Amino acid sequence: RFLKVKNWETEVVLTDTLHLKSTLETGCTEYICMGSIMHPSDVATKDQLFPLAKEFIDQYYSSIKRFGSKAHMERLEEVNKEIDTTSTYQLKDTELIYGAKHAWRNASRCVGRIQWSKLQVFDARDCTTAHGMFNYICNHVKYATNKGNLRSAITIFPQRTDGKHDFRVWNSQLIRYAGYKQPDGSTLGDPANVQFTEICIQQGWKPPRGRFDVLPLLLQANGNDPELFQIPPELVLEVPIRHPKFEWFKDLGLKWYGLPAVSNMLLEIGGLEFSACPFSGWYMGTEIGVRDYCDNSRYNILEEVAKKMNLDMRKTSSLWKDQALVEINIAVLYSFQSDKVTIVDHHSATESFIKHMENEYRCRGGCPADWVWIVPPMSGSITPVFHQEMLNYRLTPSFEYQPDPWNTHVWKLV
Amino acid sequence: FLKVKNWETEVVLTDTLHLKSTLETGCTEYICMGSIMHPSQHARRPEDVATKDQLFPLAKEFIDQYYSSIKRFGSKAHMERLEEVNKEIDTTSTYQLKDTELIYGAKHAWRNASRCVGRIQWSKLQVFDARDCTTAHGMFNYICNHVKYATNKGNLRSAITIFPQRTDGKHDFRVWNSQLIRYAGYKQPDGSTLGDPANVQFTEICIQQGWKPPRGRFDVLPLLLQANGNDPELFQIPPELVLEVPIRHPKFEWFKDLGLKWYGLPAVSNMLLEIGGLEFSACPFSGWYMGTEIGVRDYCDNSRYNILEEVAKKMNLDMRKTSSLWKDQALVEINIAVLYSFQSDKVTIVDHHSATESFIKHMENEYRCRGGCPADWVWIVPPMSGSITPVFHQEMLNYRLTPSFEYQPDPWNTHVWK
Ligand code: HEM
Ligand code: HEM
Ligand SMILES: CNCc1cc(Cl)cc(-c2cc(C)cc(N)n2)c1
Ligand SMILES: CNCc1cc(Cl)cc(-c2cc(C)cc(N)n2)c1
Ligand SMILES: C[C@H](O)[C@H](O)[C@H]1CNc2nc(N)[nH]c(=O)c2N1
Ligand SMILES: C[C@H](O)[C@H](O)[C@H]1CNc2nc(N)[nH]c(=O)c2N1
Ligand SMILES: [Zn+2]
Repeated sequence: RFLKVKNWETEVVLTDTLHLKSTLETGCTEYICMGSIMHPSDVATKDQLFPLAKEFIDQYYSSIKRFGSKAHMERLEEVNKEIDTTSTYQLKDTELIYGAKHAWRNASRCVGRIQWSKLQVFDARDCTTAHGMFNYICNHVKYATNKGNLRSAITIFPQRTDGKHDFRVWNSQLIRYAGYKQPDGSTLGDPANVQFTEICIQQGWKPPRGRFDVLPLLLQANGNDPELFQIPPELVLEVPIRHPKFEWFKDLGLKWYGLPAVSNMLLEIGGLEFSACPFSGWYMGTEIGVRDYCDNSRYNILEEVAKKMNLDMRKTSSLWKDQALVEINIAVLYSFQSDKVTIVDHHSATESFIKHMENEYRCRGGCPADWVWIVPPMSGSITPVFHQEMLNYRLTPSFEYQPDPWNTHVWKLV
Repeated sequence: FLKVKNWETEVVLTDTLHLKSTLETGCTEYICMGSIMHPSQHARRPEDVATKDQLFPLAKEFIDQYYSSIKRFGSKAHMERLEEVNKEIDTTSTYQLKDTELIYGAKHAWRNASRCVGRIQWSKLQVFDARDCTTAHGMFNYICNHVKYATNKGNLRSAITIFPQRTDGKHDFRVWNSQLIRYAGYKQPDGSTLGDPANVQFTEICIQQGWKPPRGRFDVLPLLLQANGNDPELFQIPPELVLEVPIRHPKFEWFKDLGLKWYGLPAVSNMLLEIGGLEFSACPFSGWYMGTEIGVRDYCDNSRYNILEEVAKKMNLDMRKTSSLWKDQALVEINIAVLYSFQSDKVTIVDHHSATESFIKHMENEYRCRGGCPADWVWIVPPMSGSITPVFHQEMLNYRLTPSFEYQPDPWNTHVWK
């Protein structure tokens, strides 16, 4: 079978055969679509692991044009021995690199995947303690930041065993700003991080209580209680936000960090689960300018910017929010570019994604894509992805969500 | 039961209405087709004149639903109605709706339209019964009355006009226009396009049918009307019935020199209304605009009027690189002008902030009284400034309830001319 997707702007039609490889569920049924549900739908047994491992080893040997080779058959035999004797198995370095790159390639919600094959993979599977994790993460940050010429990277800590010895980075990103609830109901800093900030403070962090305090790392090795570490400040690259035309914009006191580094997801490769796998790229400007700065639940700066713009805020139909939103996003891009910190605007990023998508259809037979996430949160229809039909399905290796660790960890101290 | 969450407010709604869904969405548990324009060809009755065992179950389902809606399930009138529909199908292979059922069906087709952000208004719909029409001249009369009623000198009123249902598929009533009022598009000698590029093909059909085009940028197209399966006929809508808004900007005095205008009445005329197995192939309906339909899509789509270049030039923006966001900046100004112009001329219009807020309220109402509200996030979220509207943060479930509005093929792809 085949499925066709059409671009209603260009009338290009692409044919998807890759969807026949789909494994896990989307969340939809034949009579209900759940495409706008954010999170739809203890550890694998010996019998469950065998076919998952085979499927992955088969796809790896096919990608390197060695399917059916003597090395392919011996790897399957070796993997089967380990599952039989140890209830798990260990990836080769080549397989780990392949798996991590393809999990990115398969991330239907990621607009930056034209870069998927250029990923630096740091193997941290020899790590045993939270101090070791800190070292690996510091090296990752320094490598990826590269004095502003950002480089994509992932660091992979030991896989889950019995579920009682998980490695976890408790932070949602490696670098984020604290949030502090005030007695009067206001919030200082980032409201999204209020709960995690409370956890850090309880664990002994002495907070500066400012608007842009970089959070400490909360690292868990081998199922033990997590431990606090301060990222060396010289490793944290930040960009002060100014505007090319409004001299008053710098007086807002805004800044942001250069390195987006997601640290709470799970990497699944051949049935193995890597619960600590922080990965990083570079920003699309709207992530900061639209969501981080203008979500009502985040820094929520629309009103202040519109005030300083002298906009008429008495009625929605003046589009004062829309006008301020654009200027904020001009400032974000101008500031990063001025400081020579890698960033991509939503027009360039979506254009490249269409190129990537078309390439993937030609060479791979498809490209799973989540329109709801791919379309940028402003100016949707003036980007080419708005007009692009997409098919969403789940391929493995994959990045997956997992519960926040504070909701499942059983503590040990005192 | 299924839950949807709003990630801004943390409001959670619980959906049970989806248990009544009738048609496939196109998705499976392994593939989601939520961004496909036409994901499914699943129809409730086959291509044309159904046999009795194909039509009667659908009729019974709808009559059951209607008599349930008025607390008369199993009543004397319900059972007589079933026997009456049974005889009509036995003797004519179809049946005729009562006026009350027709009004109920049209309002519930709107209520069930998962792509429509305007549905808080669903029960305020004026229904014009045009099922006695026999000629394209009569269709023109019905459509003119609809336009005048709905326009109401700028105080727009929602309305639908319903022409005779399909019988054998050879006697179809069709409005060939996609909307009752649209602008012509013309292929220019050098290769460019004058007017609306979306309508170039339809414009050519009209010209080929004898229409004399004034060949400007905003020429209101004639009506191309098909009655009882015959060849379609051209009619000029009386210009005094076509309300238009010249577009100006509250700050930029040069904006009016761009020479832009638009019409006030959005009137979809190419969809099919499906009620109890009956297919009404000509059912023009109209409401009022959300400003982004004109200011974002009509004006700024690359394959429509494509005016971003012009506007940004007059604003003296840096058009050298995408990262200056000159497209985004001009886009906001255009949408400010559209709203300011309609409002200045007292022509009903809603902005995307007010419309999306109203739709969230409508969802909550529907979950409270009906147990659900089918909604297509991809269509409901406006095409600019998405995440600063509340619908962006609202999870939605999409499913297909009947009665409904459906797409149908363009008639020039199927009509065998006489
Ligand atoms: C290289 C530059 C990159 C850019 C410009 C980019 C861009 C983006 C954007 C804008 C999002 C949506 C984020 C949000 O709305 O919260 C996203 C999501 C995502 N990115 Fe990429 N990304 C990049 C690199 C990467 C890398 C290196 C990886 C992994 C190795 C990755 C994996 C993901 C995943 C898994 C998601 C979706 C997470 C989910 O399902 O919630 N991205 N990306
Ligand atoms: C009263 C004011 C109304 C407003 C503000 C409104 C708003 C909208 C908007 C913005 C769209 C998306 C249009 C597009 O992107 O092409 C839409 C679609 C739609 N509307 Fe409404 N609408 C209104 C009234 C109505 C009425 C009276 C009906 C039918 C009786 C209706 C039925 C539909 C349908 C079926 C669609 C989907 C069309 C498709 O799938 O192509 N609407 N509406
Ligand atoms: C939207 N800001 C927070 C956020 C959330 C998520 Cl789920 C992913 C990313 C993300 C990840 C990578 C590797 C690059 C990039 N540009 N963004 C950022
Ligand atoms: C998007 N502009 C063209 C267009 C296309 C479609 Cl499919 C529907 C509507 C539409 C229909 C009604 C009744 C009200 C309204 N505001 N828009 C307009
Ligand atoms: C409810 C809806 O699915 C949710 O708000 C989504 C919409 N699209 C998104 N798209 C991106 N890139 N990031 C997001 O967080 C979201 N949120
Ligand atoms: C491919 C995609 O589904 C298509 O471009 C859709 C996106 N969302 C839309 N939303 C509305 N309201 N109207 C549209 O025409 C579209 N087009
Ligand atoms: Zn779906």
